[PDB]
Order: sequence, then C-alpha cells, then structure tokens
Amino acid sequence: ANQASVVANQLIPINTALTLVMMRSEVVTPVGIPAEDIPRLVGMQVNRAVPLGTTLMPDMVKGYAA
Repeated sequence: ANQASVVANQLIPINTALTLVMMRSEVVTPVGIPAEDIPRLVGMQVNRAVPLGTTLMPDMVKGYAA
C-alpha cells in the first residue's frame, strides 16, 4: 500500500557520499530501499549517477546490505 522508498531529492553525482539533503521519502513503484533506512545511508557512496526523482535501489549503494 504505502511502503515508502528513498528517492533522490537532487542529482547525486557518481561516487558521492550520501548526505541527508539528498534523500526524500516517497511511495513509489517499484519499491526501493525503505525510507526507514535513510540514517544508515548517510556517508555511503553511490556507484552510478542518480538523477533527481530516481528511486534508490540496493544495488546503487556501495556497502548497502539490509
């Protein structure tokens, strides 16, 4: 119904370490990384450029394991 995922709040350049300003929470389909995980995502690097509005998927974050 409303499992919310992490969505890019701005273009996140390749290899950027994620900061709080970059991540918003939205109910999107397909479902991505749960919005509850935004704390854990801080400081983790993205392995591809992530355009504004894209859902962050598990495979996009180096070192992400849930």
